[PDB]
Amino acid sequence: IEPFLKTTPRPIRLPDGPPCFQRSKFLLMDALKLSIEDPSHEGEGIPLYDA
Amino acid sequence: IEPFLKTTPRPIRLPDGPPCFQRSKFLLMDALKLSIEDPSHEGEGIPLYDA
Repeated sequence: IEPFLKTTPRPIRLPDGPPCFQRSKFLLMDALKLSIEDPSHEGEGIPLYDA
Repeated sequence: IEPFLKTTPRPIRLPDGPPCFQRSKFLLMDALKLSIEDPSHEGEGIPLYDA
């Protein structure tokens, strides 16, 4: 055994190399949405036509 | 000539026979309308689907 001392754990070094790049299937902050402006309640829609 | 006197013109006699019957292409007082409840302004509709 050893004393897992206060000053012992060094800061974990992150890898270095090229910059990290996004891989999400859909962007998250920069996206925006073209509203429909509140259709009726009985009118169902096959989604293409609403789009 | 003759004097078209005040008392001369008898009341025109309407014909007599069976009762008069409607022939309009669409009834007029008794009809009613199933509303759509105010759709949007951009959504055009081929009329069957609105009906």
